[PDB]
Amino acid sequence: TRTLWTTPDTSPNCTIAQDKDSKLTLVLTKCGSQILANVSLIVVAGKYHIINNKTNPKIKSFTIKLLFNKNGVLLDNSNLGKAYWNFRSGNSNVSTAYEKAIGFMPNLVAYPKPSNSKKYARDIVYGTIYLGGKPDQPAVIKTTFNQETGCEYSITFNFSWSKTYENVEFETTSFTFSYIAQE
Amino acid sequence: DTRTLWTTPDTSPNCTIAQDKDSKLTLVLTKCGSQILANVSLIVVAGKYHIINNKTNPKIKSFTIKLLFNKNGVLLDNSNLGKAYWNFRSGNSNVSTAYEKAIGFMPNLVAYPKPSNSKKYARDIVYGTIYLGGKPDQPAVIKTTFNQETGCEYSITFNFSWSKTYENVEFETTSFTFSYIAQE
Amino acid sequence: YDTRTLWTTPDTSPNCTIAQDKDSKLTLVLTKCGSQILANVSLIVVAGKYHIINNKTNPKIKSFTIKLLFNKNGVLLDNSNLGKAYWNFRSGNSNVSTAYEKAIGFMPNLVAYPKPSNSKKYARDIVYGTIYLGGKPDQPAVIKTTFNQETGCEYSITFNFSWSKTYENVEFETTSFTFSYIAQE
Ligand SMILES: CCC(=O)N[C@H]1[C@H]([C@H](O)[C@H](O)CO)O[C@@](OCCCn2cc(CN(Cc3cn(CCCO[C@]4(C(=O)O)C[C@H](O)[C@@H](NC(=O)CC)[C@H]([C@H](O)[C@H](O)CO)O4)nn3)Cc3cn(CCCO[C@]4(C(=O)O)C[C@H](O)[C@@H](NC(=O)CC)[C@H]([C@H](O)[C@H](O)CO)O4)nn3)nn2)(C(=O)O)C[C@@H]1O
Ligand SMILES: [Cl-]
Ligand SMILES: [Cl-]
Ligand SMILES: [Cl-]
Ligand code: NA
Ligand SMILES: [Zn+2]
Ligand SMILES: [Zn+2]
Ligand SMILES: [Zn+2]
Repeated sequence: TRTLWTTPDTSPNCTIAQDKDSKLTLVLTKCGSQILANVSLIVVAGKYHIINNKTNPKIKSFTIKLLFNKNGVLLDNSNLGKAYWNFRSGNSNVSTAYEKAIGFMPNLVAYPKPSNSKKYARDIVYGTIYLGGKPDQPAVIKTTFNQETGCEYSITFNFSWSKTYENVEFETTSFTFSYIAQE
Repeated sequence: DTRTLWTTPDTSPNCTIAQDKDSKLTLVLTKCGSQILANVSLIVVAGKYHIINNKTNPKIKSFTIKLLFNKNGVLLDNSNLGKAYWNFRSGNSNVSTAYEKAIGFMPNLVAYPKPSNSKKYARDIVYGTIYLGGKPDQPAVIKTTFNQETGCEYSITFNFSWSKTYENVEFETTSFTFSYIAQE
Repeated sequence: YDTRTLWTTPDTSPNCTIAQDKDSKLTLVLTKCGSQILANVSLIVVAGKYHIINNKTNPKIKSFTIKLLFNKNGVLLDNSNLGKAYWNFRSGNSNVSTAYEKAIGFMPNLVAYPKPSNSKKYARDIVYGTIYLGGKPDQPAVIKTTFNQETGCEYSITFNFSWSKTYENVEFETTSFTFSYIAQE
C-alpha cells in the first residue's frame, strides 16, 4: 500500500532547461499489480516558465525523465533531483534514502526496452492537462515506460502543445493514470 | 484502510443543484493509501438542469455541485449533496452509524491549499469529459477542484459545463475516474 | 498467487478473437482496490480484418466490439471474444496454475450497472476514453466500455472501439487506458 512521492509542496525539485526550474509533483501508490499515478508540473523560472510562441515559435515541447536502476533507485541523469524522491512519511519523506522499490517499476514484459523486435504502443499513456487551470489552454502529457537507455526502468513525461500561446505560465492541472508493476 | 465512502449506487435523488433533490450524484471514494481513487457520475431528474435546450436558453451552460467538509472530514449540511446517504459502504448500502472521522479521505491541504493571498496553482484541479445519454457526440466537461470553498476545512467541487448547443437533451452522464492526494 | 489481480498476463501472445481466431492480444488487468476495480487496457491486432485499417479501400470498417461475459461466479464464458485459457489470477508475470472458480469481487456491480429492463436505462454504466493507434497523437480511436448490458450472462464488460477519421494503412494497436468501476462485492 506504500507511496513513492515528491512531497507536495511548491519547492523546486526538477531541472528541465536550467537548474531547479520546476516542481514536478508525482505520487506513485502501489495497488498490488498496478501503480496508481498522479502528476502535475509547475515551471518556476527559465525557458519554459512563460510560453510566448509569437516570440519563440518553436518552443512547443519538453521532456522530464525519471531513470531507475535494477533496484528501482532514481539515477542522477534524471530531470528530477534525487534528494526529492522517497517513500512518504507524513507530508514529508523518510530521512534515509530508500534501497529498493522494484514493486513500483513499470513491468518489463508489458513495457520492454527498445530492441530489434516490433515496438508496441502499449507502453504509452496519453492525457491532457490545462495551463493555469483554463479549459482553453490544453497541453498534451505523453507518458512512456521503459524506453530510455542508461537504466533498467524509466518513466518519461513529454509535454507538448499545438496552440500558439502568448505569455502563458506553464503550471498545470493534475492527471491520473496507472501502469502494470514489475512485481 | 481500504474502505469506501460513497453515496450508495442507487438512483434515488440525493443532491440539490437548482431545487431540492433534483439530482443523483453517484460518488465513490476508495482509499489506496496516500491516494483516493474516485468514481463519479450524475443524473439530473428535475428542474432547470434536467432537460437542456440551448436554442431557447443559450446561456444555460454550467452548474456547480459542492461537497464541504469539516476538520473531521464530515460532510456539512449546506453542501449540495445531502448527508443522509453519504457514508462508509456496507453491501449495496451504508454502515448503520453516521461516520465521525474520515480525514484519510480528505484532499491534502499542502497539495491543495485553501484560498489565501498566496498564488493559486492549478494542480488542485482535475479536468475530465463525460457524455450525456451515453452518446459520443454529447460531451460535457467535469471540472473537479479541491479545497477552494470557504466555510469548511476541506472541499470537493464539481463544475459541469458544455460548449455544444444542446436541444432538449437530458442531463444524465457516463462515469469518470480520477484520483487525488490524501490528507493522511 | 495474487488474489487481488485478474489479468490476461502482460505478454503479447494472441488471446482474443474479433473477426478470426486469435487475431488479437487484449491486455487487460483488473486490480481490486476494495469496492472499486482499477482497470488497465490496451489492444494489439495482429491479423485479419481489423489488423490494417484502410478506409479509402474499405470505408465501412469503422468499429468493432470485444465482449467479456461472466457467469454468477465471475467465471468467463466461452462465447466471450477473450479466450479462457489465459484469463486468471496473477502469479508473477504468469497465472495461477488452475482455473479460478470464483471472482465475484471483480464483477461490475449490478445495482450501479443493472441489466437491461423496463426501468429507465442510465448512462452510468458506460466509460468513454480515447487511445492512440501506433502511439501517434493524430491517430485517435474511441474506447467505449459498457458494464452489464449483454444478455446470456450474469455480468459483462464490453469494449467497443471506433474511429471517425479516414485512416489509410494504419495498424490497429493502441496506447493504454485506465478506468475504474464499482465492484459487486
Ligand atoms: C471519447 C468520445 C469522443 O471523443 N467524442 C467526441 C466526438 C466523436 O469523436 C464523434 O462525434 C464521433 O462519434 O466528436 C465531438 O467532436 C466532433 C464534432 C465537433 N467537432 C469538434 C471539432 C474540433 N474542431 C472544431 C473546433 C472545436 N473548437 C473548440 C475549441 C478548441 O478546443 C479546445 C480549446 O479551447 O483549445 C480544446 C480543449 O481541450 C477543450 N477543453 C476541454 O475539453 C476541457 C476538459 C476546450 C474547451 O472545450 C473550450 O475551450 C470550452 O469553450 O476546447 N474549435 N474548433 C474540428 C478540429 C479538427 N482539428 C484538428 C485535429 C483533430 O484532432 C486531433 C487529431 O485527430 O489529430 C484529435 C486528437 O485526439 C488530438 N490528440 C490529443 O489530444 C492527444 C492527447 C490531436 C492533437 O491535438 C493534434 O494532432 C496535435 O498532435 O488532434 N481540430 N479540431 N471538430 N468537430 C462531438 O461529436 O461533439 C467531440 C466529442 O468529445
Ligand atoms: Cl510495497
Ligand atoms: Cl439529506
Ligand atoms: Cl467496407
Ligand atoms: Na482564453
Ligand atoms: Zn512568473
Ligand atoms: Zn429525466
Ligand atoms: Zn501487425
